[PDB]
Amino acid sequence: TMVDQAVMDKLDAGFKKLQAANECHSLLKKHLTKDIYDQLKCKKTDMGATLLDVVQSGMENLDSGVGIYAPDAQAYKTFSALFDPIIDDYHKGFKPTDKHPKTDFGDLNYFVNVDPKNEYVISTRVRCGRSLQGYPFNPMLTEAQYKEMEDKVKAQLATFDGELKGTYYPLLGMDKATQQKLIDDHFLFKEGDRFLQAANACRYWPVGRGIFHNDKKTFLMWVNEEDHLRIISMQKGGDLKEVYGRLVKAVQHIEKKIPFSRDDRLGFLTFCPTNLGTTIRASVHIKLPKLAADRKKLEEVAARYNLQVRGTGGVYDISNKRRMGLTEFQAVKEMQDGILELIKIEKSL
Repeated sequence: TMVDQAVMDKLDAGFKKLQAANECHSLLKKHLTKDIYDQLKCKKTDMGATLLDVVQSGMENLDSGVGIYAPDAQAYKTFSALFDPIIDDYHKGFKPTDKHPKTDFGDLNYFVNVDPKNEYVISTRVRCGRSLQGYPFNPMLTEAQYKEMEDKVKAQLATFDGELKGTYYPLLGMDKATQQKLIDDHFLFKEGDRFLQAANACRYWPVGRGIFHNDKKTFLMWVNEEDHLRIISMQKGGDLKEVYGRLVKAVQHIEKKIPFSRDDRLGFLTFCPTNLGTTIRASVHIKLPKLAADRKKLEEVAARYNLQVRGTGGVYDISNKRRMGLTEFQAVKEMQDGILELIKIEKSL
């Protein structure tokens, strides 16, 4: 029972503002009805998060797309009357009684090099995210938790095997020449914009924040950016088998000693409700000169595999749209199958 009336007064003011804002089209404004507001405004999670710790960013930033964040893992349940319709809306059909499948990275030998002669795919990447069991998310973390959590992660990164071993760089104390190198690599992150700041998601900066890469720079992690961990495997060319296998290996090593926050209904729990489920985004940068000239066909084929196409002479970033309701294996399989099909069509034009 949230009993802090000064919190409730800020919520009331924020709700009135939301209601009065006719230009606002956030999912928060859409789905925080008076009935739901009144049901949730007096609730709190065990780690002490209130409704304000969920909604404050969308109340301050009326131009938010979604406008809510999870302050801890429990908030998805405590405030399910708001999270559930927003999840349904954003993920395009994931109802309150729907359930995300159990994790399955699947058969790593299903995956192939989708472009063995290096004719199309410039690079391949697979990214996932995790929250660590026992810790709140960015809106509630204290400086001491950021530190203690970073220590715990660093210790596991230090025991990676030969394929994954590398260098951890704290943001605290980072020199200018190192920062520029990491910028050149596209490996640096920095403090978040107004949407994150209003969520109290960059507090105690840069305590607990850091970057890891393996020696060959085919594996990258961010510690305490928008989730506890962001884990990315990448390389030039089209060897999805190698990229995905490296990601699965790394996650398994971390998890040996650090449990993750996973929910039976929603999958892996994240700070932003847009990144639930598998958390996986598999992508290729690919050059398809002939399909470039028939964008309608490129989009039609992509859509059959639930892939998204974004332009960057026919260079595209092609990535999986789906996060909820499928396994990690399925997600990466549909990417593989869709890129193989696009390449077959390109060759046929």
